[PDB]
Amino acid sequence: GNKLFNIAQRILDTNSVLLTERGDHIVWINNSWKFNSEEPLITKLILSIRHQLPKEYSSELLCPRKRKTVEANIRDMLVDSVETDTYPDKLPFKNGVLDLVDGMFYSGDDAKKYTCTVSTGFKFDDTKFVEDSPEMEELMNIINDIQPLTDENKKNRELYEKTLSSCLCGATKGCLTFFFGETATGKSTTKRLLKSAIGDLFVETGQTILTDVLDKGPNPFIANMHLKRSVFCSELPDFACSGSKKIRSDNIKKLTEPCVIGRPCFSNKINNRNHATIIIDTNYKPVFDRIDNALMRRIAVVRFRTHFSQPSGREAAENNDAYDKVKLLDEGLDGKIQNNRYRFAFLYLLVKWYKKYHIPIMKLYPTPEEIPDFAFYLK
Amino acid sequence: GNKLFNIAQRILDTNSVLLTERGDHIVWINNSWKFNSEEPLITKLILSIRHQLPKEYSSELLCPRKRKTVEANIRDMLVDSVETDTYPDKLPFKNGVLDLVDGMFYSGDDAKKYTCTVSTGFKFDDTKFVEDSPEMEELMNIINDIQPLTDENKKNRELYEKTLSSCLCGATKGCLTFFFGETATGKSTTKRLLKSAIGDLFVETGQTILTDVLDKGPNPFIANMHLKRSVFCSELPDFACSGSKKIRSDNIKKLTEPCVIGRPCFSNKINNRNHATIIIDTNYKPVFDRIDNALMRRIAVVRFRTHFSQPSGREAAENNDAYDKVKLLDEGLDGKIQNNRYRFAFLYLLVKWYKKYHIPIMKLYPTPEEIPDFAFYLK
Amino acid sequence: GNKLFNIAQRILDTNSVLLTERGDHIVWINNSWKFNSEEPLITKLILSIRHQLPKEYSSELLCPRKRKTVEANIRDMLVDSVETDTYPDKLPFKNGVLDLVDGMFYSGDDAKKYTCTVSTGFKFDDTKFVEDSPEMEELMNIINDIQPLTDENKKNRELYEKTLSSCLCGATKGCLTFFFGETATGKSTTKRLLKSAIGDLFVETGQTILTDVLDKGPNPFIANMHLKRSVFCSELPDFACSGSKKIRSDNIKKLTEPCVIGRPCFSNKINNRNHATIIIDTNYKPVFDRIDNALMRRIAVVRFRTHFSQPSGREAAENNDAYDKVKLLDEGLDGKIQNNRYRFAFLYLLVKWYKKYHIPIMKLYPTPEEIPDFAFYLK
Amino acid sequence: GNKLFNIAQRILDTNSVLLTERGDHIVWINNSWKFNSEEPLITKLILSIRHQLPKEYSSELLCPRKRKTVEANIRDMLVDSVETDTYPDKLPFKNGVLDLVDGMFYSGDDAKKYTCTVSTGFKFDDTKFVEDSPEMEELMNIINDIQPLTDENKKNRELYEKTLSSCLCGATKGCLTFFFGETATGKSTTKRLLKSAIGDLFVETGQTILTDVLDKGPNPFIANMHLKRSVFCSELPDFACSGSKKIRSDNIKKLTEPCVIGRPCFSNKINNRNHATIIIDTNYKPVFDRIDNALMRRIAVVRFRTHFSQPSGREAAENNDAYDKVKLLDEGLDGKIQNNRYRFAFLYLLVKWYKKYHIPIMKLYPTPEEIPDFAFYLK
DNA sequence: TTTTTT
Ligand SMILES: Nc1ncnc2c1ncn2[C@@H]1O[C@H](COP(=O)(O)OP(=O)(O)OP(=O)(O)O)[C@@H](O)[C@H]1O
Ligand SMILES: Nc1ncnc2c1ncn2[C@@H]1O[C@H](COP(=O)(O)OP(=O)(O)OP(=O)(O)O)[C@@H](O)[C@H]1O
Ligand SMILES: Nc1ncnc2c1ncn2[C@@H]1O[C@H](COP(=O)(O)OP(=O)(O)OP(=O)(O)O)[C@@H](O)[C@H]1O
Ligand SMILES: Nc1ncnc2c1ncn2[C@@H]1O[C@H](COP(=O)(O)OP(=O)(O)O)[C@@H](O)[C@H]1O
Ligand SMILES: [Mg+2]
Ligand SMILES: [Mg+2]
Ligand SMILES: [Mg+2]
Repeated sequence: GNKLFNIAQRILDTNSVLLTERGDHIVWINNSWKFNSEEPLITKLILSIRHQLPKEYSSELLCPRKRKTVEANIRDMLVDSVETDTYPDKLPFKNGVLDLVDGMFYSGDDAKKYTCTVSTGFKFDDTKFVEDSPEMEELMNIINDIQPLTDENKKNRELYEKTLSSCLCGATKGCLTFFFGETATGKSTTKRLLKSAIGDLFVETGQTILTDVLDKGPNPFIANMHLKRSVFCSELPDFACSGSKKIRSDNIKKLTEPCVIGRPCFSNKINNRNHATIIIDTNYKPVFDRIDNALMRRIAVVRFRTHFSQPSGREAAENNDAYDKVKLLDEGLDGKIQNNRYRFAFLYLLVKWYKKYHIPIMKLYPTPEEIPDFAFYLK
Repeated sequence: GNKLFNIAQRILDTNSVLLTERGDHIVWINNSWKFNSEEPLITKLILSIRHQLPKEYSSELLCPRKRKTVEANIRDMLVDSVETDTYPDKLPFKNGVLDLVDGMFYSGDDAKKYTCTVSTGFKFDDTKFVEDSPEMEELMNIINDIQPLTDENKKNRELYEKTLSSCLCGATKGCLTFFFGETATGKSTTKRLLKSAIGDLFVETGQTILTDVLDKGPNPFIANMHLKRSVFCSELPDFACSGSKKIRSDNIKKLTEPCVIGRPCFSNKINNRNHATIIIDTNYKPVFDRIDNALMRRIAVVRFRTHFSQPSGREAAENNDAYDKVKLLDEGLDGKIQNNRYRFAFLYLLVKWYKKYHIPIMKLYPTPEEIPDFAFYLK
Repeated sequence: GNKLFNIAQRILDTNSVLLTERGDHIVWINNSWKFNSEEPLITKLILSIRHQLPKEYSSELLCPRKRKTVEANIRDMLVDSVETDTYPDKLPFKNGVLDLVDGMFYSGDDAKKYTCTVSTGFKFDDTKFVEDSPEMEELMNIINDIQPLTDENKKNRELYEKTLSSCLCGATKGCLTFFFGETATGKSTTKRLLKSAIGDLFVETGQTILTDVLDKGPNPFIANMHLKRSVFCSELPDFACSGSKKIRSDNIKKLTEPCVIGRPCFSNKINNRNHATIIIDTNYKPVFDRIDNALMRRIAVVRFRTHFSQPSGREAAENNDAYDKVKLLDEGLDGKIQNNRYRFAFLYLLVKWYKKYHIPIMKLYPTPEEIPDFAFYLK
Repeated sequence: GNKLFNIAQRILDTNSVLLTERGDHIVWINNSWKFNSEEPLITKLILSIRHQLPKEYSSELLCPRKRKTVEANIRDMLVDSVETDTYPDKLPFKNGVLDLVDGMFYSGDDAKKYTCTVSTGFKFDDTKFVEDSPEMEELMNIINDIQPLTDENKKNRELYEKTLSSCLCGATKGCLTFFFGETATGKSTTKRLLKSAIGDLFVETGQTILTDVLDKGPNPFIANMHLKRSVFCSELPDFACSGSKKIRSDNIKKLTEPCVIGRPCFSNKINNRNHATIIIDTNYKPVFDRIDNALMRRIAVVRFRTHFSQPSGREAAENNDAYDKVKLLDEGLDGKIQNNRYRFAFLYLLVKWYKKYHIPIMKLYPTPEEIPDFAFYLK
């Protein structure tokens, strides 16, 4: 019958268009699933895939109204919804998905059955994903400077590696990590390194998600954690002064389930999938309002005890108590981190740690033996 | 006359399009009633049903403009409205509806008179609906290790079975159930098992539906309860501190009526049908602003008294009063629960329980003798 | 000359389309005046009336574009508006209009001169409108159980009958009736019986109209009171505690006028005709911010003093003060009420009460000898 | 084959239209990367570029329908997102981008590869960018008057020059500078000079961003800092009064990060780029809530020691202990400053200073030894 | 303030 109907049937046969649960129409272009709500991408996919059709059918696919007719025919054939993000050991990129169980990097048709929606936003460069490189040497030097691998800092180093590496798998975690340390110790440098490593799967929200009710009214901070694999809560304010609200234990206990409750502005969606590895950048000891067994089993803390300073404050840092080693500060480090110099090296280090630690199963274990408030309860 | 008008008349003769009370246009495709408020589905139904018409009539159902013309013709014939979800003991799936009185599964045109708008979303596979299976044995062991069938725990076990089986019927209930218990006991595991069992007929709202006014302004947390067969209000906070809002008895009174008043954003419809078995996952025993007879007969409480722990703190938990039986924590249990492995077995168990308990008639009976606050008013 | 203009003139000459003061376009199809905002029914009317036209004109009336053109022609002829709903003693049904002065039921064009906009939503069947029937006996027994016809309960019985029967007349009532009583007495049963009786002339709204202003912003809770003949506001909160807002006498005084000010979303029509009988289901004596004689002549109270109980707690209820009679609860009553078993019987009883009471003139009256707050001002 | 498709290809491959990460389209007309979300400038670009095509292609760019078709065809070719504002050493004007490495100024296609979004708002005129001019001499006299270049005031002079010159590059600053001085000293003079120099890349808001939280509710002051290169904080109230708000340290720590978290009204985007130099205009010694080493490395203070007054209080100014030199006040300065008589002269001075100081890298240093509150902790 | 708008 109609020629454009055959075009729609052929586009549907290759299985490039899917109907999601939320009602969006995800397409498959440039080896990455993409979607949008205000402007659907069906016509973009049609024009892109034009080339893979027979000769007499390609020339028919240039007039915009014919493309619109093909899209209208396509939209009348998608009746069944398909769920997304069911594989929790994959790291999708802009040109494929990097498998984590064995380090292979699929692309094209091979990297298609893993229906991943979110993506890092940048392509994968296999040349720089090699272990031996000067960038790897510099990165290893920096990592060892931040967390020295001595015997007194063994369990701390293992916890640091495990927590940092947990930011790759897209599963649900069950513990919160506190980056405790003094001033100018390396927390923000680690944050920026991780952000450059994973890219789009990393958001930074405010402290409001910890001490305020997250049910009444809109709360876009909760709504922006949808399908993210890492969330940072930086600069926790001190509580030694008055007027500062305590950390609600209910909020912590509500941030470790596969579905958190919260809605964005002007919308009615109230369910958010929770794949986030929540890390809190603090400067002082945290204080809570209620303490019980249900809270002490969901808290972990790693300590940074290496101070980077200038020659001016060398004697001040040497005689301090919160530091165990003093090192020379560097100026170009903060400069060339944003330029994505240690990106692929850190990615390789993270995947190596992931395959070393979480290969059978991924899980985080609380360490409540470090907080004095919980040390009192260790009765 | 116009051949398109004949097409519309033939489509209407098959009784596939219906005009519901709220003003939607439900269709009948893939053995399930579907509807969407944003985009109509009449064109999809026309395209899908083009096959059941003579050969000369099929060729006109290909051009989208003709399909829109037929949709416009159909929309000007539905004058009289009908109501949906009149039978409360039928479970609608994505490819049929399963009867609950005798376990018979209907499909096709036979499963059409029961106008069930809602659906679980996943198809029915009778090959996995049998009693003999290793999955059934594992699920039975898990259930018996969560709520043991000893003599001391007989009434609690039967109340647990009754409450869980009540999540299948499609009529109004009259009791709120609290899943009271200590930490690491088996509450969230039961919640996730039920979610895997009943699929999409299971929503999770915040605690604002309990300690806040649900009338003024928008409130999608109430508007999403429309025709839901189960509702969870998880993770209740403690009320022994300051500024802790008590549970308003007015909300509890309202949540047990056939109509719950509340509207979503950008809409005018304010009435919502209530089919939900409200279950609250709490950790401390609740306290209300006032206690009276009208609140005495609308609350039931079950107890979970089996702690799961790792060999680390085994003796620390064995020396506690809050537990009656200590077992070993299993890691992969949640991993294979999220994969929907114990879905159909638990569905079969739920059907068996419902047929054992509520087959003559369905009702829930309160247990007010569990709350010390309620105990004082009868002391 | 033109042809579609002749068809439009013929349609208008039959006097089937009218323009209201609010600016709507009411349509006379299937023996009922219908109207809707989202979907204009003029095309539906054209398609329905196609049958009573000359044959050479009927075939022209099948293309949707031609129907749209005829609708556009019709919309440009209605220059003068016509008032609606001026007869206050008519009950409009889905298949005609039932009189309330002599019990006769008109149909067809005879029941067209009464411009009735709203409708009950269900058809009228004279087969079940008889006096002798087992359902009538059951309903009479239930009514006598809820309100015994004793000498001490004589005035309350007649006030209850008058208040229930006042929900049929489409005029303005200047009194608010309170359903004051203790738990498990039968207020909800009466509400459900009334709802099954009248049908769509019954709206339930939240308590936000009694404790919050009804002017600021959109307020569909008040905007849905337009031409509704009954309004119920159950689950009245207690006020003995702190933080409970008292009932504003301003709202009560404003709700007793033939025009309440309130607007729905997406509209500018802020005038609402009040034909409702406001009834409140309460369990405590209501309180207000201030008490005055102007609030005295608008409030009436009936008392429910028949506790229904299961055999488990028969003795405890028998030893109570706030009850005068204890009976056995029936589980199937609420189940079979939802099936509209006692619909036409209660309709006939209400018609009989209306013919007995309000035939000369209809007016509600206050009983200020019930509320202790008002008894203070009578001291 | 097709003819408009080749036109769209020619428009695309010349790299004139680009897609941003937020979903908007930026075009290139009038030598500026302007964009509008409501008015698409694609048609304007097509009609402007029609001159650079063969004579047989121009005739098809006259019908508005054909230009709309070309726009629609172009919109279906932008698949990959492009990030903007990556070069931190380019100052964008309205008619081109001025480089800072060598002082050369580009325009047209040259100043196009640098995807600059924001702009100063005024055109660049090379004829007024000379080194010798009466405006240069008057401006140099003013600058030497406000900050005398004595050996007692050498470090302060160069620190002032560095802080002023830092307001050109688009990197991320890491220090806050206090323009602490007495009244009528010349702080507003420098503010107005800078505002005339850089124009649109300069905003001034209230002091609330220093004594308030930055997470609760909306914060339009944060959304105003997006891609701004200089922020001036004036009208700082005295703190030695009663109940005066204290400068919150947490705001200072959160205001020096590459991304500040905060959402504007009615919006959901919570991330913001921090390219702005923060200069605070106080009058007295600032007091904070808490002093710690984390606040020691984010504070810089310059001193103004030249008072201006009329001969009225000449002896009072000459005898005051807080000044170092007093001169005669001028009235026409604020007249010709608002007429931008010292616009390009100050710009050239700023460019010279930037080339002198921050040509290898950009970095601002703190100076903790200028406030006694910070001299207390020398122990 | 948001929602409502628009
Ligand atoms: N391995 C390293 N080698 C050289 N310099 C380093 C190294 N790690 C960090 N630095 C530098 O030392 C400083 C450490 O800053 P850091 O990231 O600890 O700050 P922060 O966590 O934001 O501080 P605070 O807790 O005071 O707010 C930075 O100037 C950084 O460039
Ligand atoms: N029968 C079983 N055998 C072994 N492990 C089990 C069994 N049932 C549950 N578990 C595991 O024991 C743990 C119990 O955790 P659960 O989700 O029940 O906690 P919870 O009731 O939500 O806790 P809290 O009150 O602290 O929030 C889970 O890891 C679950 O997988
Ligand atoms: N005549 C009757 N005989 C037997 N049972 C009856 C009779 N009338 C009502 N009932 C039953 O008694 C119960 C009355 O409960 P109902 O919901 O009417 O109480 P209520 O007064 O609204 O309660 P509350 O104010 O506490 O919410 C229902 O189960 C109803 O079916
Ligand atoms: N170098 C100068 N030469 C002439 N007049 C000056 C000079 N510096 C400041 N003034 C005059 O002093 C007046 C007030 O100075 P102002 O910039 O307001 O000081 P502050 O910023 O401390 O309030 C201005 O109107 C300006 O004309
Ligand atoms: Mg840092
Ligand atoms: Mg739990
Ligand atoms: Mg009630």
